[PDB]
Amino acid sequence: SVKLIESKEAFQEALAAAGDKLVVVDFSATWCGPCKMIKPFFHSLCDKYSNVVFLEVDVDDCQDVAADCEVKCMPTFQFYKKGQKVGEFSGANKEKLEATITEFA
Repeated sequence: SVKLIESKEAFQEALAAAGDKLVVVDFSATWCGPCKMIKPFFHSLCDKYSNVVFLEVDVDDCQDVAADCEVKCMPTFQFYKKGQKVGEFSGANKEKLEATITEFA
């Protein structure tokens, strides 16, 4: 139910198509421990909020988008609403993730 983004073009189509729904983006890597830690939680949120769009960007596979989005630590979560980045943080922080969704869902 999380949409896996595999190019820049795909990233941009997903943002447009969200309308004015919150978009939560997990910039992740399969090898990275905090990424493994939070992934079940992130999927479960996807189920909990049907009004919110959940995307995942594999930084190893999607290096261009990682660069464009100024990622340096994983996981990084970015939050978009009307194409605008309304929030961002890094770390497997469940409180912050849910705090930010609460703020803009």
